[PDB]
Amino acid sequence: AVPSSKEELIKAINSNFSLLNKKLESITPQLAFEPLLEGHAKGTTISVANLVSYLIGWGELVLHWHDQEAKGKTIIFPEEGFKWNELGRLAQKFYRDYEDITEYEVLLARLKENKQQLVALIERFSNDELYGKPWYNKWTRGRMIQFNTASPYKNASGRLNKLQKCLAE
Repeated sequence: AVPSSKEELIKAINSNFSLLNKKLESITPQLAFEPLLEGHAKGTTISVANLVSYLIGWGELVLHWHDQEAKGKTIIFPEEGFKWNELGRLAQKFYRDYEDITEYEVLLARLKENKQQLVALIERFSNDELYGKPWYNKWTRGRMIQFNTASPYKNASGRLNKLQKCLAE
């Protein structure tokens, strides 16, 4: 069962990130920029660095939703200029957004900073606000956050494992 509560959400994020980050920092910086991971669109391919860029971009987007909300603005889901059925293009935006960060260690620091900001964001909400009602539709606030943090962290961990098929070589 996915997290059903504030404390469960934070623990899932912390524990998923911690496993992911261990795997990421074991990857030598040069290999991290090789285009070796299959994308979900047939014949597309991405790097580990693209994958990290993707996670940062989703985290920043989650933070942006809440920044918009706090300022009394209306949130555009998933993102201004994008429908949910344009998510592949939103993914490409995230690769481009961080493609100039050539140094792997610097990219990883940005990811870790984003994760810490996400946890601080969550801490600002009570359990009732996170999991007690719906937010923008039937999905709770906590669930929407989970979708775009704890879940992609776990999936990313698995993708790196599968890439290891050729890393210790």
